[PDB]
Amino acid sequence: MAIQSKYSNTQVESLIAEILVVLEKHKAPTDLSLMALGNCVTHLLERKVPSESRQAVAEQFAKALAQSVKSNLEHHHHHH
Amino acid sequence: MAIQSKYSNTQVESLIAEILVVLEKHKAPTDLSLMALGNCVTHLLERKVPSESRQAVAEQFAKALAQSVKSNLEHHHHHH
Repeated sequence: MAIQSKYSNTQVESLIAEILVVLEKHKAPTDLSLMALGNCVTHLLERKVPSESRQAVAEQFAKALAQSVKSNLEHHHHHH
Repeated sequence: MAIQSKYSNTQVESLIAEILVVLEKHKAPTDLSLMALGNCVTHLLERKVPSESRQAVAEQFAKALAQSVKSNLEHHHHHH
């Protein structure tokens, strides 16, 4: 399809790569990185997102993350 | 004297702050910031966390994230 984006996938990916550079800048361990990133996610909720939407975004964010992991699982892409 | 610091307060603070500064510098819209954050958290899993554990870590993250939000919402504990 045709999706014109102000924030192109190149922009997004480079933004992600840049915050990864921040993590690697101090090469924080996964445990500590998950802590920092996790609080940064909630940070955006408590900052930009009003409480009623704060719930909705949290749930969809969870489904997004969970199904991203459930995507690389694949396992025959059926059940059997 | 019986105290154990899991991490350095100023360390964690500066870590979170640095990533926030990245979002600040580029001035990322809510959609872009959440998208970048989500993929970043997942990309950490794609590195040092096998899918076997990744499923549980994702759930652990979902637990922590949602409970952090609800910790602000639920201060009206009297329906009985």
